[PDB]
Amino acid sequence: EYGYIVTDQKPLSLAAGVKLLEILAEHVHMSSGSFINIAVVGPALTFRIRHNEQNLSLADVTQQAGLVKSELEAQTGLQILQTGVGQ
Amino acid sequence: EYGYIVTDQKPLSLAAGVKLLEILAEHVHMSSGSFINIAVVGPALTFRIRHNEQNLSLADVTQQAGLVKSELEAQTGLQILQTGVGQ
Ligand SMILES: [Ca+2]
Repeated sequence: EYGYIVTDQKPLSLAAGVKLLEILAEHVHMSSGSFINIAVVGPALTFRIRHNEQNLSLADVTQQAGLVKSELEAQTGLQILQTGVGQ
Repeated sequence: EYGYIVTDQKPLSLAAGVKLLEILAEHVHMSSGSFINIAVVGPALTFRIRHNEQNLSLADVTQQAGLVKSELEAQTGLQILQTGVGQ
């Protein structure tokens, strides 16, 4: 499984994808360095999460990305079209 | 916002789509009639959720869909490739 965020960017830059992860990390109180297997592919950011004490899951992180969607958009200048988990 | 389930069937049939919703409903102990605004679009099923006695959310229902993906697949023959929330 991997997490993803689909944006309106064609294509999404690597820098912007990492900024999304920085904001998300701050909200889930973890190091942005706990996001692994990162790539941007077309308009999408994909990632996994490293083992952690907190037991934070991909589910948890994508739910969180919905909770703070407005903040993610405001701080990055992009639009988030989908957030989910792929197989 | 809407919830979605992306399959490996293009076009996804409406009947197959709502069969996914029935299995999902059984799993989360909600009536499938609480899934509203339903459409199939390409390989995807999209929906929203009405007031329900269980007070359940889109992130929660789509996370659960991810959890029971092998059941959804065993019962329908579809593969579930993504689950998430869109705008
Ligand atoms: Ca928006």
